[PDB]
Amino acid sequence: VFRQENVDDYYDTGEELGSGQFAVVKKCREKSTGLQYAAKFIKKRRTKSSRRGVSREDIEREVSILKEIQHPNVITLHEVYENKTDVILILELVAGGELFDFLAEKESLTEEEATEFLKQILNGVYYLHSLQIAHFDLKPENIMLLDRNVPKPRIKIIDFGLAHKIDFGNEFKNIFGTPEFVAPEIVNYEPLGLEADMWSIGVITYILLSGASPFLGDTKQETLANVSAVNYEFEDEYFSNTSALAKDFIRRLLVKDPKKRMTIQDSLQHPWIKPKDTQQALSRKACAVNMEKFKKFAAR
Repeated sequence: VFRQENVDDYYDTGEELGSGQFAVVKKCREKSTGLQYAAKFIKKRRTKSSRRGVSREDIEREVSILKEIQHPNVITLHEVYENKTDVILILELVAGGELFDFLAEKESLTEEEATEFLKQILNGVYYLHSLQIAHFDLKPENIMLLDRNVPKPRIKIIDFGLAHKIDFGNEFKNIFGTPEFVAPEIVNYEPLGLEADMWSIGVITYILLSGASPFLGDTKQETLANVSAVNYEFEDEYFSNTSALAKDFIRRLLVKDPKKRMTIQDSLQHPWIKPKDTQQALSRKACAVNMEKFKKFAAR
């Protein structure tokens, strides 16, 4: 359950790291160990008729998922408190900022170097998917770095707000997420599973290489329609110096039919991620990220 004590008895809290919807995040320090965490205050709705907070079901689900996950590439949950108005998640402090903002600062980035970071996301998803957990909100802002000032920065996937344990024997259908990142089955209210994360990874990879967004249109409805139609191009302006292997990887991910979409286990075996001969390995070193445009992307 959730500790019914004053978190202020156990933590010192300070600067605001962020906020959104019905939550604020503060940096905090555990008094008994002196260790630093993130404290996330989530407003309870309190009455069902209220649209001014988060329902207990949703908090319960997220927390229950967070309780299970123990993997270097996903945030860890330390503790959970509850008071009259909030549930308070004490979360592993993830301070490296957004992966993309960190990549937007290099001068150059080989596909080989790109796959270094991308493989870290795959490993994180491999684990979640191995536990039957769909994240359902994979997008660039949810790919953080634990610490930016080390030679080999580690990726942490965060924000399990939309995540679900997949239930054999009960279809799950819903609309949610960010239009340019959601799979067609989310747009069309079709059944949802692990496969929807694989679509989103395709989108991320496409942006990582190009600085361009695959399905983004001039309006929400246009973006939704591009997605449902799988209407995307490898526009020559953006994919000039991008290998076939990289393009094959994305093509096997951006696939309307979930049953034909590449799986996490397969993507880890794909030649672009795991070169199976010397030609492919060199192709990876040779081609690069469209970094001029990519930087423009990180502009937001």
